[PDB]
Amino acid sequence: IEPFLKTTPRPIRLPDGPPCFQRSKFLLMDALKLSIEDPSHEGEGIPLYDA
Amino acid sequence: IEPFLKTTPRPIRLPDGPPCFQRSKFLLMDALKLSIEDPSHEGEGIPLYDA
Repeated sequence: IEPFLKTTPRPIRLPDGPPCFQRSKFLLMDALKLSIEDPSHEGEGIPLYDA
Repeated sequence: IEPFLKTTPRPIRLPDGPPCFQRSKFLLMDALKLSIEDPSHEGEGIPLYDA
């Protein structure tokens, strides 16, 4: 055994190399949405036509 | 000539026979309308689907 001392754990070094790049299937902050402006309640829609 | 006197013109006699019957292409007082409840302004509709 050893004393897992206060000053012992060094800061974990992150890898270095090229910059990290996004891989999400859909962007998250920069996206925006073209509203429909509140259709009726009985009118169902096959989604293409609403789009 | 003759004097078209005040008392001369008898009341025109309407014909007599069976009762008069409607022939309009669409009834007029008794009809009613199933509303759509105010759709949007951009959504055009081929009329069957609105009906």
